[PDB]
Amino acid sequence: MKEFYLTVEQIGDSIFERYIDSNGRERTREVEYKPSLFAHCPESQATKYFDIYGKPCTRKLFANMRDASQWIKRMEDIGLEALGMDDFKLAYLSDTYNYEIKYDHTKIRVANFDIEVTSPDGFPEPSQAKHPIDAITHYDSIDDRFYVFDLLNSPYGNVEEWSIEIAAKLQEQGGDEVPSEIIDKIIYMPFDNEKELLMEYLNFWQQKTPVILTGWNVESFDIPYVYNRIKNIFGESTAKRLSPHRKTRVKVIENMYGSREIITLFGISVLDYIDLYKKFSFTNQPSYSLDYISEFELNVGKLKYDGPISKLRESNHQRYISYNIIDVYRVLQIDAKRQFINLSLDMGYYAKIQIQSVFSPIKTWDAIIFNSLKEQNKVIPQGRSHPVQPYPGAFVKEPIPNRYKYVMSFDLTSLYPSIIRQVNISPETIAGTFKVAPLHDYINAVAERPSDVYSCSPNGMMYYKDRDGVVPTEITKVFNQRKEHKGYMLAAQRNGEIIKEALHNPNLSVDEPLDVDYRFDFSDEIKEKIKKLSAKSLNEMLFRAQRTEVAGMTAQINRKLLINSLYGALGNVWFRYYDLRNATAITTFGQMALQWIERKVNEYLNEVCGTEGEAFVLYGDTDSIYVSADKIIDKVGESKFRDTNHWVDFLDKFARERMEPAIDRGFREMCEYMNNKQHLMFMDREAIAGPPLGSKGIGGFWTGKKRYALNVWDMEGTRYAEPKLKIMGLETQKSSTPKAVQKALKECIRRMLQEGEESLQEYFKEFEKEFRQLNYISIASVSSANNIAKYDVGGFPGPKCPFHIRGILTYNRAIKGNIDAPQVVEGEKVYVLPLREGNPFGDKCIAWPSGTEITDLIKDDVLHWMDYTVLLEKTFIKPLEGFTSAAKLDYEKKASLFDMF
DNA sequence: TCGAGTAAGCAGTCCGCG
DNA sequence: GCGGACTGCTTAC
Ligand SMILES: O=c1ccn([C@H]2C[C@H](O)[C@@H](COP(=O)(O)NP(=O)(O)OP(=O)(O)O)O2)c(=O)[nH]1
Ligand SMILES: [Ca+2]
Ligand SMILES: [Ca+2]
Ligand SMILES: [Ca+2]
Ligand SMILES: [Ca+2]
Ligand SMILES: [Ca+2]
Ligand SMILES: [Ca+2]
Repeated sequence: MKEFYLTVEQIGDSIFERYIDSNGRERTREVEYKPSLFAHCPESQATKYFDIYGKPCTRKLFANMRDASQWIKRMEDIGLEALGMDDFKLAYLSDTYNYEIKYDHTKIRVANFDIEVTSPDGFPEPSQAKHPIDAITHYDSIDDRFYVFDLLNSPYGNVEEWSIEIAAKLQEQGGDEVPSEIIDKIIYMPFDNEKELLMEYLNFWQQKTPVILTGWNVESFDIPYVYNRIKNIFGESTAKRLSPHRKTRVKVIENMYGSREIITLFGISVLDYIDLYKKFSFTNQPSYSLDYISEFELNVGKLKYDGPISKLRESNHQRYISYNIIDVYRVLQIDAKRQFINLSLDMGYYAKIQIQSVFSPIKTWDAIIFNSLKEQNKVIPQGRSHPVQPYPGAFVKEPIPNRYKYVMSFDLTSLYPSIIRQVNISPETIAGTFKVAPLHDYINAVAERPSDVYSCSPNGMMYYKDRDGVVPTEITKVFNQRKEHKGYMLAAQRNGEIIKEALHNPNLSVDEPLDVDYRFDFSDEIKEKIKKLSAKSLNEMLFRAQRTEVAGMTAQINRKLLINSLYGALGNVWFRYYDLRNATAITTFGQMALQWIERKVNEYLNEVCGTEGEAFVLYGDTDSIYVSADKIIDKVGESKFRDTNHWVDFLDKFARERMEPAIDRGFREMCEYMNNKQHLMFMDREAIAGPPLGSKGIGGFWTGKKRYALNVWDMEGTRYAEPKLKIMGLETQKSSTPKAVQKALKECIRRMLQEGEESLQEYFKEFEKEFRQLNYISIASVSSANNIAKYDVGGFPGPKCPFHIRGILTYNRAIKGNIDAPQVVEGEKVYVLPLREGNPFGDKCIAWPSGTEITDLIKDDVLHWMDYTVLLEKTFIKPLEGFTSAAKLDYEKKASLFDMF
């Protein structure tokens, strides 16, 4: 086994490293690492070190890390560049692990924990830690055990021991339904007092010191609470035992309007699962409570209890502890599905960074590029201060709002990374500039050729063609990695569709799911056996295929995120390689590429249709074009098709065999025009959309930029068992839209696209008639709530107070004098409802914490005074009116001459 | 919302528009 | 009543 690091820290002149040694054992060492930095030197040297621009450098070896840091300072005092990796632990890792790191996750201690704190006087602030910690559940991945630390005696009540036998029992037996698969993995430890609980927890921690530390809100709540509580009871030295190097720092986390405190534990890598989820899930949720996210991800039921959480330990300690254990398990279940810890480990070891730095693509890419350059004895430039400046982005075509019956979309492969590679865009490949023509002139190929020597972008930048830049080289590596995982994702998706088809005809038999790899397209043999399976086995297979698809999605979309973020880092002032010339070279080239191929596709289709100046491309955004295929379908005639799948096959074949070759030809000419290094503009068919054959469905519609809906039959080679709605930007897709209204609007759209106007009209009439019966949470709007205090003038709305903030102020007055009532937290999300005139709350709306039932204090009154008429008009009718007017149809039947019959 | 980027939509406030 | 100027928020890419 090759060695690999677990954690690394700088503490003064020492590097403290935890690592796995060649024998698979965890070790710790302190190293008096002597860093090197670099200065430019005269050309007449015998040096082996050169900067990225090929200027010679001399290496300066320092007695210690403080000397190196002091030197950087003095070089600024003198006004000269201090080159090299200034984050010395990254240089340490580069020197100590000078090879592609192979890590073994079974040796990495991943701890998942959650604490309970009974509090009678509101939220227990971690900075005060004034209340006893009365439960800790700590799961250790190496032991595969849930360690439960239970406080039986507290100022807030003495309780009996938790019973594992009651915990395992069904809720219908009066039990807690702790999952059978973890029952034997629980190690239960009750305590007579909190001091003993905390002392044993620290002994346990010393024995099983986390490398990766996670859980839900652990960084913002559990870790600072535990640290500060131990600090209050025992003193600082004892609290610092949470760090394997006994070093901690209170860290101030700042944002635009306020700040908060977290505890940095040296030698631990904290990856709070809420933050992994927010960065890597590609969702925007109405609530980030663990209950809400667990229900969403796992389809598990909310953990039910009577009374407020502040009284749960005293009234039902049995359930209190069982729910603490279940909470820890739910995070493990979410990670089994989403695999964000696996992702973070992969990325972190790839880049050779502290694992917690995966949250920062700037840090990640700084390390990747440094390591790549170091291999060639090249020296990275010093980071510099830059003022924040706006720069231009992508092109989005203004669509004509309309219905669109048959639509084929086409999409460029990882566009911005492909532009970087094609043009060869990198800090050290800048060759110079040329005189720019208006963009229109390049799009129409009328402008003079930018260069006969260098590779160009239409922003005026020129790049060397003799060798790949470090940015192209390194982005290519991660791009290639993504390609593999996207393959697994799509195979799993196609395999899912095979199971969905078979589920129409399930055999009557007692059966087992097939032992297969869902990452690869099912063989003919597997397909034959599937057609003979029971519904029970097929559903299990479908669940497994969909889990495989999620696994692939995580791996691929987040490698996409990483490479897109290298582009974005080029336009962030804190990146070592920040350069607006390069960031703009990418975006301006993208604008040209899309509009150039719009022209080429229009020309090609006008030719094949023997027509003049017809606009076949109806829409485009960044890297995609949407093509009207009505005329292609009409040239065959609808009556000639056997079924929907027949015309879908026809369009699929037309796109692959006819359009893609012409698109390729168009892009190769563009490459020659810009004299690029390598042709990498690969635009493939994405979606095939249209109404079911013989129906009155409209197929699709656009209301404006970034707002459209399509009935899709085939997406990137996946032929759906049932057509799938692709809806972008519309209210069905927004977390701010009420849950029941997303559902209703989606059905309105389904009916529009698949069935037609009459079907839409019958559904609307029914929804309007019944909507007042819907649960208040399902019809509440959602919003983030920032700057509550800014708009709070003596408890009332100040000038220009936002609607949702107004609601929060209404809520705050209504719960005034209640320390127990849930508080709205600055920066979190709220549910919002409008209120009828003359209500007792004194205003037109009310808001309360999202993911929660409104407190019983005011629930009855909110329900009584909820303005259903305003709710319906604003969240449902207005957007529907938008969809229908765009699609040129009516959601209500207009009067006709037949009416008098 | 500590953590790569820009484009661009809609809700709502304020207030003009004879 | 609707638009523009503006803030706030959320989406597409
Ligand atoms: O989060 C994003 C998304 C997109 N983009 C830019 C870069 C990207 O290459 C371009 C196109 O984005 P898409 O999301 O359409 N996907 P891309 O072409 O990168 O990859 P894929 O092959 O999946 O579409 O828009 C970002 O900068 N950040
Ligand atoms: Ca809890
Ligand atoms: Ca793409
Ligand atoms: Ca594609
Ligand atoms: Ca069958
Ligand atoms: Ca795309
Ligand atoms: Ca192709």
